[PDB]
This record gives sequence, C-alpha cells and structure tokens, in this order.
Amino acid sequence: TVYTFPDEFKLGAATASYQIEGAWDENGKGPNIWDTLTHEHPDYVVDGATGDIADDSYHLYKEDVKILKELGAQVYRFSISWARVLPEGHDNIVNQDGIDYYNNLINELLANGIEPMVTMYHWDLPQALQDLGGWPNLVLAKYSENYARVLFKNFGDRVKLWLTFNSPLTFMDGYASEIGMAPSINTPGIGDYLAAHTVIHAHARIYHLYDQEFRAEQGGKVGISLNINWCEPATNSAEDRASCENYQQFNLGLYAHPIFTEEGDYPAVLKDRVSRNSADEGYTDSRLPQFTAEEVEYIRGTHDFLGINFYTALLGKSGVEGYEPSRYRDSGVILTQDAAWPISASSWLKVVPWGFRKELNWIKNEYNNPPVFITENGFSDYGGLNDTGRVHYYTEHLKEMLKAIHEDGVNVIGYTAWSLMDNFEWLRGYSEKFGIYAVDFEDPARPRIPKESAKVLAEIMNTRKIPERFRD
Ligand SMILES: OCc1ccccc1O[C@@H]1O[C@H](CO)[C@@H](O)[C@H](O)[C@H]1O
Ligand SMILES: OCc1ccccc1O
Ligand SMILES: [Cl-]
Ligand SMILES: [Cl-]
Ligand code: NA
Repeated sequence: TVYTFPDEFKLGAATASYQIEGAWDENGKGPNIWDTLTHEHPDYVVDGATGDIADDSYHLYKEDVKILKELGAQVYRFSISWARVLPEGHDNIVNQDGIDYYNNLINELLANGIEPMVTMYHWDLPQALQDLGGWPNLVLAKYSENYARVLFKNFGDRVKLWLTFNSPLTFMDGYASEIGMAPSINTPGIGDYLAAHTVIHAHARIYHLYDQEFRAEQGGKVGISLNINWCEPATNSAEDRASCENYQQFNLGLYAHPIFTEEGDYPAVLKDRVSRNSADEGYTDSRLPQFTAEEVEYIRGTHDFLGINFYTALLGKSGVEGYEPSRYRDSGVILTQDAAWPISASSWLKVVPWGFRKELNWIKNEYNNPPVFITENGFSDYGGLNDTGRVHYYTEHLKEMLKAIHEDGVNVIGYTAWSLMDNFEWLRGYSEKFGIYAVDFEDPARPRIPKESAKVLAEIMNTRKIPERFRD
C-alpha cells in the first residue's frame, strides 16, 4: 500500500516557456527580461548561453506531446510566455500568433489524453514592464490581472488547472544582485521584499478575477507554486530548531502565510525581525512593506490548492550571517550543507529525500493540510542517458512522498517531474541537465531521446506503484 499511488493522483512532467520554447522574437513576440539578460549580459550566464532557440518547443511542440504520450504522463505542466501573448506587457495588443501557439499545444495535449496545467508566470516578465521597475512596482498587480484575464478568456474552456506564479522566492532574488537572476538589480533586503509584496497582490487579484469572471463557467482550480528547501536543525537544540522555523517562515511563510492561513498577513517573525533590524540600522521605516487590514482579508483564502517545488535540504543553526541588508541576514539562521549528502551538477542541490517528507509534514501542520500538487522535483547531472543518479533521486523522492501520503496523511494530489527535457537552466545555461529526456543542443532538429529515468518514470506511471527493485 505505501508503494501504490492513490487512484485519483495525477503524474506527469513539467517545463517553463523561456527554458524550452526558443522563437524569442518570432511572429510578434515581444522581448522579456531573460532576452535582455542573455543578450546584454552574457557574462552572467555559463557559456554565454541564451534561450534564443533552447529546445525549439515553439516549433516542436508536437514532439513534446509525443514524448509525453510515450512517458504516459497524465498531466503536462508548462508555462505561458507573457510577452508572446501581450508583446507590450499591457493588454492593448494581443498577439494572435501566441494565442494560436498555446491553443495548438493545448489541443494537441487533449487529443492525446494529457491534461494541461498552466503556469502564468515563470520568470519571463515583458521588458516594457521591467522598465517601470518590474515587480517592486505595485502597478504590476493590475497588469498581472489583465494578463490572466486574456489567458482565462482564451484557454480556460480547456485548461482547468492554473498556477499564477512559479517560485517567487527565487525570482524575487532578481532584485537582490547586480549579476544574478533577471533583471539583475542590486536591491537586497529592499527591492526583493517589494517584489514579493507585488506578487502576493497580483496572485490575489488573479484568484478573485477567476472567481468573478470565469469560475462558474469554467469550473477549474487556481493555485500558486512555491519553492522551499527543508531546513534540518544542525543539532537537536531548541535554538537550532528555532532557526529552522525562521527559515521556513522567511522562505515559504513569506508567500504562504498571507494566502493559506486563517490569520493571513506575513508571518509575525518576518514582520518583527525586519522591523527590529531596520530600526537598528537607522531606517525611519521598516524595509518590509505592510498590508492593510483590508488587504489581509482580500489576500487570505485565495487558493484552490498549493503547488510545491521541492529539490533539496539545508542544515540550519542559530545565529545571523549575510550582508546588511539582506533577506538571509534578516532570517536569523546560519545555513550549510552536509558533506555526506550525495551531490548533483548544481552547487545548491544535494540529495536529501527524507527532507521531502519532513517538508510535506511541516506544510500539513502549518496550513491545515491543503491539497498539495508537487509542481517540480528533479535532479541535475552534466549529461548521459544512463542516469542512475536521477533514477535514484526520483525513486527515493517518490517513496518519501508516498510515505507522507499513506503514513502521515498529507493530502498530496499530483506530481510533475522537473523536467520533461534538458533545457536552458537559467544562469547555468545548458551546462546543467535536469531532463528525463536528453536534447542535443548542437543538432538544429533538437531531438528528444529518453534517459533511463524516463523509462523508470514510465514504468511507475504505467504500474501506478514503485517497482519492487526500488523498494527498501
Ligand atoms: O533554482 C531555483 C530553485 C531553487 C530551489 C527550489 C526551486 C527552484 O526553482 C526551480 O528550480 C529548477 C531547477 O533549478 C528551475 O529549472 C525551475 O525553472 C525553477 O522553477
Ligand atoms: O548567502 C551567501 C552568504 C553571504 C554572506 C555571508 C555568508 C553567506 O553564505
Ligand atoms: Cl544534538
Ligand atoms: Cl524486479
Ligand atoms: Na483576447
């Protein structure tokens, strides 16, 4: 039993638009912040790589559907490129080519018995909106609403699973370094908090929009996908446990407390620590933006499910480190990795499968067991089809998730592996491979070929169980 998927549980795979599509300026698509980063700042990216072509999924979407069908995916999570649909960011111009492209993909998926799950925003903000300041500028909440309306109107008759945002904890970091994630702005501890604030507002507007303009007719569900690492106390002390709770509240709670709790608002520890630190460093005003009571009420409850992106764990101990100002410094935890944990091709990603079960339990307890869809989980290497490390990563993480479900009563409802194919891994370019299908980036045809992990995941999807040879 502990090795069998619940009957209704949905299994599939995931991608993101900039990471796979290419066709960056084709047929009316406008520029986004990743076009800008990779074109203007190739020194920020391994190999000076760009997403200009990537997997060429703009042209090759039927091949993506073919491999999804071979895999036996029940669900395909993909994102929509804002600037492909609204080239100017604002809703004055709708690019019919972008409408047609996503309709073609959606229709191809449905004709092959695969359910679309659509992420509205996976990091590719139109440059015209970044030029207003991007996420730190609250005007983007209304712009996000208007973008979502175009998506619901055009696609919501066929798409019944939506995520507003993906991994805002990561993309807010684009406002915390001059050389980092797009738009590569150096406002740590100030502009990243403003970005989060706008994102939360935007998410809430999009959810209310669905309720007001679309839900009765379309009958779908709207969530948000939050990334979070498990943080294991470095020792059993109460103080180290306190530091790990700080980590959860500063990383997951920042987004989830306003939306998923009865109280709403930011976590108290976030408000209090940033207030104190801001005062101590001479600011008149806290660096943390505030919600009014009316805003707290508007934002809380804006969810039909919680998306989780889970990859790894850290060790946390009591203390403070990091630059002043920064969110890491504000969080009051000293973070490390255990040298004993298996490594990947990504410096930040160690293999700690039991951390997944711990995280799922933390979420269950903090948020009253919301329905949780694992929207990303996966592993990097540098290449190879005999990807034993990735196979082990998946089988162990899925075992841990199944224990969370069956032993711990966590309401996990679906899982999409990150990623369907090797793709453009942001600042790492094509150097880090997260796919279950390999892609030859030197071959203009970008053929997709299955790795061992794709074969094992197909076996899991077909049998609906962890195969005996992978059991403890
Ligand atoms: O790297 C950012 C990141 C860190 C920890 C948890 C989730 C994350 O974010 C996810 O990670 C994937 C692998 O890096 C990216 O390819 C996905 O686009 C991103 O959504
Ligand atoms: O987040 C990186 C970092 C910054 C300053 C000091 C120590 C650190 O690990
Ligand atoms: Cl101890
Ligand atoms: Cl066997
Ligand atoms: Na329209």
